Amino acid sequence: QSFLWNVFQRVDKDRSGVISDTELQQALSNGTWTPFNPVTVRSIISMFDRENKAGVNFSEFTGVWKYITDWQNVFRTYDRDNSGMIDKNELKQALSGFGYRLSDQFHDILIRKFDRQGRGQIAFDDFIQGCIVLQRLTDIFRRYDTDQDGWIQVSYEQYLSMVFSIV
Amino acid sequence: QSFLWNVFQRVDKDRSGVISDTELQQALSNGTWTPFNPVTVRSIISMFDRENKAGVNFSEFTGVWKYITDWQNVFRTYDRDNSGMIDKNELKQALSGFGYRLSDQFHDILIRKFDRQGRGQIAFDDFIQGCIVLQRLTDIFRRYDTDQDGWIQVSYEQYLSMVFSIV
Ligand code: NA
Ligand code: NA
Ligand code: NA
Ligand code: NA
Ligand code: NA
Ligand code: NA
Repeated sequence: QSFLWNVFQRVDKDRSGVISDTELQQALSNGTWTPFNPVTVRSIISMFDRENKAGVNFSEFTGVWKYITDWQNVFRTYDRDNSGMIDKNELKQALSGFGYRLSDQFHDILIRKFDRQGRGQIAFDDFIQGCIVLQRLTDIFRRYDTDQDGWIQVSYEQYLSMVFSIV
Repeated sequence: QSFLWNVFQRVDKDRSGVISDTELQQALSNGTWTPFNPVTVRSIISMFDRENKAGVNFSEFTGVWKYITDWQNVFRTYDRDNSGMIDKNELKQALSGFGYRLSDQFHDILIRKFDRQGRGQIAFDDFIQGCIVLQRLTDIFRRYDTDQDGWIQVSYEQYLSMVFSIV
């Protein structure tokens, strides 16, 4: 815990015992010399903050640290030329490793939706956000696919509630 | 146009000929003495700005003005006690007037999703945002409901693209 405590003290710049969105963003590198995607930061804090305080305490931060390190290790695996972005094939391999079953064309769609750099590849911070969204959307789809055939049938109002649950 | 020009000059506080999100928000009342929902502001500017400039010029602003006034007139109709919020029954009537076909229970869901004031009713600014979202989601549903029976059948990847189109 000593290592993690030392890291926590450095990130918690106001020394309040709660790391904010701004503090976490400032402590994170996306490997492209631009500020770490604040939407990704918001997602991560929101997932690990158990008390609706717009931040993480030390115990929650240990979760954040492991989460971010785990994502780093995935991205490091697949960014084969260490360019700071992964291409459609590298992304394909990454997501297939997770068990996703997606067509070649979908990988282009995902890159376009989340790549803030406008290069047709995806940087680390944007990759986490895309994956978070993909996981949430896939969890929701799994709930409605009652016979596991890769299709859902939903009414207008089921659909509205489905979209509202994203969130 | 004279009236609209005079209004435009007053809202365009920096006198640049482009009204920003912050300028529009500052010029709008939600009737509850709290700042007008910035998400609603973002939606409205984004819809009327034809040039990706984070704002509206005078001609676009005439559209904004009409849009906001039209919404005001709907809300004024249905806020029968002039309290500044509409209840589930008032909302039901409002949306039915638009031609929406929604169950009584859905109106509770919509209020919960969009009411920032936490009163179980919905204020003007939040009502616009809810309606904007409802219209977009209903347009998307209409695209997929190929036989107009109020149901859709979609594959996993169709569903992902559907959600990605929201936006
Ligand atoms: Na802090
Ligand atoms: Na690369
Ligand atoms: Na199914
Ligand atoms: Na201005
Ligand atoms: Na009322
Ligand atoms: Na149908």
